[PDB]
Amino acid sequence: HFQLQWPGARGAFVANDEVYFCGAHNNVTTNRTDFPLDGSGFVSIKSGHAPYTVGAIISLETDADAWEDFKNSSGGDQIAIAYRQVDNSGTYCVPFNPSSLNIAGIQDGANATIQVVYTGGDGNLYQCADVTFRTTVANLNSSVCTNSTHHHH
Ligand SMILES: *[C@@H]1O[C@H](CO)[C@@H](O)[C@H](O)[C@H]1NC(C)=O
Ligand SMILES: *[C@@H]1O[C@H](CO)[C@@H](O)[C@H](O)[C@H]1NC(C)=O
Ligand SMILES: *[C@@H]1O[C@H](CO)[C@@H](O)[C@H](O)[C@H]1NC(C)=O
Ligand SMILES: *[C@@H]1O[C@H](CO)[C@@H](O)[C@H](O)[C@H]1NC(C)=O
Ligand SMILES: *[C@@H]1O[C@H](CO)[C@@H](O)[C@H](O)[C@H]1NC(C)=O
Ligand SMILES: *[C@@H]1O[C@H](CO)[C@@H](O)[C@H](O)[C@H]1NC(C)=O
Ligand SMILES: [Cu+2]
Repeated sequence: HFQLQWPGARGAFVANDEVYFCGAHNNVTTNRTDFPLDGSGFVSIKSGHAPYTVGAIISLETDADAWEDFKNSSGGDQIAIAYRQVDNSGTYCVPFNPSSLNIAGIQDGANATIQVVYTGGDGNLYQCADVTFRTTVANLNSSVCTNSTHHHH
C-alpha cells in the first residue's frame, strides 16, 4: 500500500479503500495543487512494501469521477507515467512534465487528475491528485523527492 506525498491526494488516506477508483474519493476536489509545466514537476509516493509495479494515468476532465475520464479516444488509458518495477520500499519519486504528453488542453490553468496505479501483490491500488497546470510554480518544495534504499530487503 502507498500514500501520495506530492502532489497531495484528493482526501484522507484509507488503506482499505485503495482498491477502489481514486482510493474511494470518487468526487473531484476544488482544492487543487498548482503543478508546473516548466519541467520542474515530479510525483512522489511512499510505499510500505516492495517490490511493486507503479505507473500513473491522467484525466484532463475537470470533473474526473470515473475510469472513462482517464481514457483516450481509442479507449486506452492515458498513461502519464509508464509502469515500472520499484525494488525499494519508502519514498519513490519520478520527474513528471505534462508538456511531454500528446494530450489536448495541457496549458496554463488546465485542470487534471493524476491517478497512481500500484500493484505490490496485495491488490490493484489507487490514489488521485487533483491539479491545476501552471506555466511556473512558486517555491516548489522538492524535499519529498527522493528514492529510499534498503541494503537488506
Ligand atoms: C483538499 O481538501 C480535503 C478535504 O478537506 C483534504 O482532505 C485534502 O487533503 C486536500 N487536498 C490537498 C491536496 O491538500
Ligand atoms: C460525491 O459523489 C456522489 C456519488 O457519486 C455524488 O452524488 C455527490 O454529489 C458527490 N459530491 C461532491 C461534493 O462532489
Ligand atoms: C479548475 O478547478 C478550479 C478549482 O476547483 C475551478 O475553480 C476552475 O474553474 C476550474 N477550471 C475549469 C476550466 O474548469
Ligand atoms: C490510447 O492509449 C494507448 C495506451 O493506453 C495508446 O497505445 C494509444 O496509442 C492511444 N490512442 C490514441 C488515440 O492516441
Ligand atoms: C519543505 O518541507 C520540509 C518538510 O518536508 C520542511 O522541512 C521545509 O521547511 C520545507 N522547505 C521550505 C523551503 O519551506
Ligand atoms: C528514482 O529512481 C527512478 C528509477 O526507478 C528514477 O527515474 C528517478 O529519477 C529517481 N528519483 C530520484 C529522486 O532520484
Ligand atoms: Cu500493500
